[PDB]
Amino acid sequence: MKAIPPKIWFETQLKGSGLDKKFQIDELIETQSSVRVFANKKYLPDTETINEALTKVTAVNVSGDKSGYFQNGLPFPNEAGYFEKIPVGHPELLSPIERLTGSKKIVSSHSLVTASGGYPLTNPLLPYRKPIRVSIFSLAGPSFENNYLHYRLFLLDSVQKIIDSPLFSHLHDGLPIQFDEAKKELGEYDTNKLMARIRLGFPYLARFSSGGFYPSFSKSNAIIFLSEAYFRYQLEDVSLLLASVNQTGKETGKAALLKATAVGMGFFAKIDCGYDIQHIIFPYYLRAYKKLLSEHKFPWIAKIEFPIFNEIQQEQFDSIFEDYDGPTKVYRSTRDVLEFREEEIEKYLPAAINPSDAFALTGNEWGYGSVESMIGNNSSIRFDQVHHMNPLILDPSHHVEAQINKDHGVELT
Amino acid sequence: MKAIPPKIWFETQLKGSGLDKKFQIDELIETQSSVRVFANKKYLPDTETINEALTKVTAVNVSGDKSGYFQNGLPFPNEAGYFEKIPVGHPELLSPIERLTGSKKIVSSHSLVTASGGYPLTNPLLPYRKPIRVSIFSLAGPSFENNYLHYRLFLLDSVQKIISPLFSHLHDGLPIQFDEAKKELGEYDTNKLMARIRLGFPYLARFSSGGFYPSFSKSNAIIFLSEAYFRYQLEDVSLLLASVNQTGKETGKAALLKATAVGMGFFAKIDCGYDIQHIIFPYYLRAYKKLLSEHKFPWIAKIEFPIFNEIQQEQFDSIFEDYDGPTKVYRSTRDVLEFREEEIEKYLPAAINPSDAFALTGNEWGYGSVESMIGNNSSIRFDQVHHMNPLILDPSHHVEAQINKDHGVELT
Amino acid sequence: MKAIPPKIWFETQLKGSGLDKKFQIDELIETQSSVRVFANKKYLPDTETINEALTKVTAVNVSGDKSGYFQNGLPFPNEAGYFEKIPVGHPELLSPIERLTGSKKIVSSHSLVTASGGYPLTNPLLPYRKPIRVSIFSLAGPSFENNYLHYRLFLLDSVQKIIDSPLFSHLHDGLPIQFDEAKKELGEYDTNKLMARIRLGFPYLARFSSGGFYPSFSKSNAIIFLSEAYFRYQLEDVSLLLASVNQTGKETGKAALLKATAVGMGFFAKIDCGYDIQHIIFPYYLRAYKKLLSEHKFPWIAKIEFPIFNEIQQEQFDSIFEDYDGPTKVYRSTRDVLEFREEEIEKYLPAAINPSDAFALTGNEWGYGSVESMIGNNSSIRFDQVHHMNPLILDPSHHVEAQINKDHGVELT
Amino acid sequence: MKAIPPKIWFETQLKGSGLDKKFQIDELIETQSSVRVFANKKYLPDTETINEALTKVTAVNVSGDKSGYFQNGLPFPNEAGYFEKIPVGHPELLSPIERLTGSKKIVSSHSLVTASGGYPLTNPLLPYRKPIRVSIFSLAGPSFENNYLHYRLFLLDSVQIIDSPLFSHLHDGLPIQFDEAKKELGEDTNKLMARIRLGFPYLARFSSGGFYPSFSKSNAIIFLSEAYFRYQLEDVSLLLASVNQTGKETGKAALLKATAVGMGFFAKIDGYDIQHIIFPYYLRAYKKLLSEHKFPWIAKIEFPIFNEIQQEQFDSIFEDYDGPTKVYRSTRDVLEFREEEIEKYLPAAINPSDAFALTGNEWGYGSVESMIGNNSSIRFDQVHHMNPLILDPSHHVEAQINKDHGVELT
Ligand SMILES: Nc1ncnc2c1ncn2[C@@H]1O[C@H](COP(=O)(O)OP(=O)(O)OC[C@H]2O[C@H](O)[C@H](O)[C@@H]2O)[C@@H](O)[C@H]1O
Ligand SMILES: Nc1ncnc2c1ncn2[C@@H]1O[C@H](COP(=O)(O)OP(=O)(O)OC[C@H]2O[C@H](O)[C@H](O)[C@@H]2O)[C@@H](O)[C@H]1O
Ligand SMILES: Nc1ncnc2c1ncn2[C@@H]1O[C@H](COP(=O)(O)OP(=O)(O)OC[C@H]2O[C@H](O)[C@H](O)[C@@H]2O)[C@@H](O)[C@H]1O
Ligand SMILES: Nc1ncnc2c1ncn2[C@@H]1O[C@H](COP(=O)(O)OP(=O)(O)OC[C@H]2O[C@H](O)[C@H](O)[C@@H]2O)[C@@H](O)[C@H]1O
Repeated sequence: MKAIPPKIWFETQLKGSGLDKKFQIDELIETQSSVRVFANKKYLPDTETINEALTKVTAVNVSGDKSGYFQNGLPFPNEAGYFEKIPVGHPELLSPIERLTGSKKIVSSHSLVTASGGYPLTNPLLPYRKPIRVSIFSLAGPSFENNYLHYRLFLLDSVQKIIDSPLFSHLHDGLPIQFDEAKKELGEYDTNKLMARIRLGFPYLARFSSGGFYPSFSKSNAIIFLSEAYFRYQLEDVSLLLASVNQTGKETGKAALLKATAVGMGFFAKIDCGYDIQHIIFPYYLRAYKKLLSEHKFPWIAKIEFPIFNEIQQEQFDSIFEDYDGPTKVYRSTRDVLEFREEEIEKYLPAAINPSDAFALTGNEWGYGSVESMIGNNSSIRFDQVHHMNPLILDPSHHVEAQINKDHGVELT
Repeated sequence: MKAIPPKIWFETQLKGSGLDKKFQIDELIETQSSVRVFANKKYLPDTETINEALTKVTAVNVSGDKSGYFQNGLPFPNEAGYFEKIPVGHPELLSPIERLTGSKKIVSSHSLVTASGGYPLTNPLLPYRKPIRVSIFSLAGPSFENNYLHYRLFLLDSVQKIISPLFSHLHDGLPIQFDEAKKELGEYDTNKLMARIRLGFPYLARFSSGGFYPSFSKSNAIIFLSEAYFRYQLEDVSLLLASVNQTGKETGKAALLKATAVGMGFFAKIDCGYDIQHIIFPYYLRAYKKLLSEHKFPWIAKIEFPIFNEIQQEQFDSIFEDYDGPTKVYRSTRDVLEFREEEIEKYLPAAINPSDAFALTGNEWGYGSVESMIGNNSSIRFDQVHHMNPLILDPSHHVEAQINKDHGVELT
Repeated sequence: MKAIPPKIWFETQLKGSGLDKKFQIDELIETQSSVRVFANKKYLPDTETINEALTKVTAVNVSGDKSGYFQNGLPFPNEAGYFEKIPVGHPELLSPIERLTGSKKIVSSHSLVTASGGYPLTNPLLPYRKPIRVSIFSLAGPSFENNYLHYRLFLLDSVQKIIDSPLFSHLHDGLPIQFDEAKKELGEYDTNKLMARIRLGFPYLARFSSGGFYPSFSKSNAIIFLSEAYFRYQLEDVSLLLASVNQTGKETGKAALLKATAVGMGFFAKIDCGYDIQHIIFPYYLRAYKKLLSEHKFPWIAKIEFPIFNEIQQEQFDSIFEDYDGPTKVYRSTRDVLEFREEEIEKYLPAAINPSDAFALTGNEWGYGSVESMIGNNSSIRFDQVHHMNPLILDPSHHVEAQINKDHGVELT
Repeated sequence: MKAIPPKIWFETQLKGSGLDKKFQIDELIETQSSVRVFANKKYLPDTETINEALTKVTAVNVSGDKSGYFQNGLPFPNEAGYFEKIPVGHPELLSPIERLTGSKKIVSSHSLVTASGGYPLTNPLLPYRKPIRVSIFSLAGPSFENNYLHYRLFLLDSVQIIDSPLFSHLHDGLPIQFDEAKKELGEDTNKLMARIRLGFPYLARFSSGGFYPSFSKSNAIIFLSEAYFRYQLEDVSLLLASVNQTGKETGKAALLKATAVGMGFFAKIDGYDIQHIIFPYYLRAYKKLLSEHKFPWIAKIEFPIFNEIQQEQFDSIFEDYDGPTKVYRSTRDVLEFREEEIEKYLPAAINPSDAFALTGNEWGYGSVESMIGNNSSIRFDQVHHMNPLILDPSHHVEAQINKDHGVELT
């Protein structure tokens, strides 16, 4: 009912959750000073815009903005379209286009981890005898939960007949961006090299011009996924990721063991929060690693472990990486994000992706309702990567600036 | 080819399935504690037998035992009669007779439902905006898919001339031998107790070599003991109605019951390609009409029969044109798990899961049948499978049902 | 389009068909003197009614009065319902009720037969080297081809809810005659010991209130067949036939080999000329023989051969006659009506049923369109059993008066 | 028990059926003389080979050679593999491969029809007031009912490469080995092949020989979709040419009922319906051929379609279409026509037939062919026992199908 000051609302959640009893004063000083923000320069060109991306967010945000809390603790309004109508320059909240461009960053900390597991219902909470430290790289992947985030970059349909987003125009260079021309180019096929109709198994995913989605056995209204443009987006994300992991291992003097969590393959892969696109987009996530790991050494990333639990995903992995030559070892597992053996921790920098949200504080929801929230409950990440608790995330000396060349080489600061 | 511990195998299927994506641990605690097992005392007379019926099954069972997986993940053997030969008291698997007596239970749970549709290829899968709750009653009807389950109670032929003593009450003055059945019929095909199976004008016939074929001759044509089947259906449906009614009373709301055509699909095909649903459906329907005409179910407001087949549609209309009773009866072409927000507010949503007495609830993991569609659109694999919900094995979650001579059902 | 005198028209068809070239003058006088009319006196009480039955008929009549010719050569009118409206006492034509009472007679002759076969498309014309003589008994069975002949005696439906035929009320004594009540007595089941819903294999045969027939999966609207009434009808026809065949053997000094053709089981078993109920009535045909042959003596009937070509019929025969203990030998064959071999002709009186029409001249159609027309082409039956050619059929000394007691014993004149 | 001379056996079945009751000797002389055999010369190049395709068959064949009767009335032998081992040249029966090449013919006849409906139990048997005449074109589609007919031309699995060499043009430019084809798809469909989707599960076959649903891509079979398309283009262009020719000789344009040949019993592997996979290539063969050639004696083509997926695929594939022959779908039984249509048009219909049974096949009402066999005079017109004219070269039409898919006739 009444709005609370945001720091005080956040610390009220730390007390209620019990997380303010897990970590000692001196431990939080260590993990908090290790915070880094790797910002893609093309999208986050200076200290003001980075710090706007980190602060002009809600506190809890799920179901594609349909429910959650503002930083002052008041609930989202019941009026749909509230967040899609936010203009650039709003004083408190990122606009849609600023949520896309502000997604081109990675926040890392060498955080304390007291437990692993707990999120998927069948994955028990397993406490560590004593806390370990993992470098956690928070990466907010493409979201398809609503119609006005990355839906606007990678889908052609009867309501969104053209792609319009000049800031991401490089993603569509030489690629079709109009719905009708795309249907003719495909002909009587579902796929070509640059694009593919979406199948949910056998039926098509279609959208009425009215606006609502529906499965159909007809090609006519079947939405088309701009797969090569999505692949170009992933190459920007994974490029930044591997560069900032490699750099973290270098500064530590230990090669990384990286848990390549399936960013964006869960909640973010559900168009309208109900049509699972994961089997379509996941191969391009995997091919973005394969391309980068075959063209660069990453001498301080020793091995990349892909936690993969679904049989189709597993065989997509085995198929994409049958070829894989590169020096970094790549392999899949059914092990939890935050589970490491004591032997690997002595040998490698333990590192893991937090599949995050560019419009919520790090940790997002306070239950075990997602991977990020699980991590937010098993680690010090809400102290280390939330500006209310760690002002250093706002300090420019904790920002690394990233320039992604055309070969996808990354130069850091 | 290495065995996995059954709970761990199940959890692995759950984890990879992704069906639980919208389930909250707070809700699963609720749904799982709602689980009940209504066991016909005549066939399932103690905790041990009920719990054996719940657990000594396969994980997945395709095509009436033709293939699948055991709970340890290992495939079915490539050898015929393997399941037919299982004796009572086998350490892991129910025997054929135990599969018959073990379908005299009903497993229910007020499960979460996240989508409806999906099973028949033509039936679009449709996500709910917000997960709803439906009390889902799992009932494995008679199976004719192979010839060593319910085929042995309701059909006479030249391979099984007469061929079960715990079901002897199902044949009162009903003949027992194939040759005697042919004589009592004479030149006709039907009396008040049995009937040959018309596929149209030809009959269904069995070579003494096994294997079925159409025939205009009456000498190999099989004979269906329709009265024993009707009595069996009265035992299922009265247990069903009593379970639904008692469930309504406990939540203090009358039920909207989806009366799924249990046993009218995969379970109604003999030898791959001989559908007999047009002959058995009326006795399924008349079971309801008798019980609804002789009893008040004050906590069942209405029973909607989803019916997609013209013959079934006409058989329903003709059977219930008499119908007067208080609980309303009608038919639709609506998906079993599709309910309107208005009906959820007014009624306990209820639906039958047409299940399998030899597989874990949900059975197959695709969308290849009504049960597995339900197993993917709901939390039923968390609520009605002992690996995830040990409450189902707990005698405080069992209701013992005694079905009397007037078919009244006394509960616990 | 101009009327011809009936005897002249009949002779034009005899010449047109080649029938006038087949028999010698003196042979035809012998065959013509043998004509007999066995008339059930309960229905045909005097010479005048018997002669009206024989003469007040069409020339050819098929499809339940839809097609054919009058005896003056004109085509039937287009008025649907013309024959249904014919009153008792019309100058030239039997009324529907007189057509029922009129089929309680049998017209026989010891006729010449020049060939067997020719009718069913699979049954080849087989000439005899020399013409033989067969005693041919013309018997018009129940017809269901339209709604206003025997349909009025044995069927209950939504438009014909009660059977109102006082002349046939002994057939229905103590039996149900009202549709609604009958559905109630049948109840859940399809078959009484007195009635049965009609099934065309799996579906029901039903009739709308608006008059039309249709197959249905519902038992509401399903027409009900009064099987016990029809059985009592068959006992009248069959005891008149055996009595008259028996008497014919007696006057010949030889015992009959009777070809018991399946009268009423072809064209006449098709309700509306489209819905075959042959499989329902045939058992009552066979049971009439089995009853009568078991309870009465026929010392001039050596054996009875049932030509039966349909597999169900065959199995109905075998099942109905397994129990048969009576003195006269009964069996089935697939041999043509008129086909006898030399030794049978010498040992026995060859006898055969002509399944006739009570409202056409004997022979009926002139092609090979039916059992009757086949006989009509292979034999002298059109010279012998048609009054234009043989006025003796009109002479009361050629009429035999048959009385049928309660026991179904028959006294003749 | 004891063999019967085949002509005698067939007449026995006919006489007991009752189906000829409204047929007149005079009419049968006409229907029988209308018989024609349109043979693709590429597969049936002479009178001898055509007459062998017509006569060296079983009488009735149930469930893909599982049960039936030979033309002498004896049952099938209780020996699995009997029919797969029939050799080329056997004295009485076609080998599997001759069963494939023997499918490339169409037997037509302007037959009497006394009723429509009956086959699907749900479909009412409705007698015509008077018998009509319908030019019925018997065409046997690909059979996938067992593994040794057309399964060998179009599927790849773990239990075998395609082996059949007179159908090599169907594969000219397409791959021929299961393992290597698994690697092309990599991560399920390309321009020439596709895995079979039952939904999210694939259809798999393990080496033991059975079929089973699977989420794994390792025993999942694979469909030479482009090979099948080229096969359908041979069938449909023969079908359209012969229908067009029959119109031209009657002086009437055809109303063709384009029955969903091969999409029912013939689409079931092992109960594993693949109809949703193959039906679009059947439809696309009509669309291609009708857009690129003229059939001045085909007025319109009514596709009877009863399944929601088929209907949506039809609407989608023919949305584009603007050829001059009208195309539309219906839910009307094959043999059901209106008075006005019979008068205006040449009624015409595909009988989805069997290449290894006498036309009509089973004698119940358990399929479209056997429904047609009971509702028409097709058993008198298109079976050599009753109509020796079907064996006469003057009733055979030689079809030559060029590479543009135009068809020259005789
Ligand atoms: N314990 C686990 N260990 C490793 N991987 C896992 C685990 N559990 C699930 N996964 C895999 O990790 C995949 C991704 O899990 P998701 O949490 O849905 O991430 P998103 O990027 O799609 O959605 C981001 C939003 O959800 C949150 O609210 C954020 O704050 C955002 O609002 C899962 O599908 C599994 O494949
Ligand atoms: N979406 C639907 N909603 C309601 N009813 C439906 C629906 N789809 C079909 N039906 C009707 O519901 C009827 C029954 O559907 P079936 O799945 O064959 O149930 P069974 O009792 O015969 O076989 C149970 C076995 O199959 C499974 O593997 C189980 O695990 C068992 O192994 C259908 O015929 C339709 O009339
Ligand atoms: N060659 C044969 N030999 C013996 N029986 C035969 C033969 N051919 C057929 N049948 C059997 O004989 C059965 C009856 O033959 P039907 O000709 O239909 O007589 P109806 O009594 O029903 O119709 C009488 C009307 O047809 C005429 O126009 C009359 O004049 C009437 O108008 C057939 O079904 C066969 O089982
Ligand atoms: N009344 C109908 N009218 C039009 N189409 C229909 C109708 N009924 C079903 N269909 C549609 O048309 C398809 C029915 O075709 P099918 O009879 O299964 O023929 P096949 O080519 O698959 O197999 C032929 C074999 O079965 C026989 O024994 C033959 O002798 C062969 O042995 C259905 O799938 C419907 O879409």
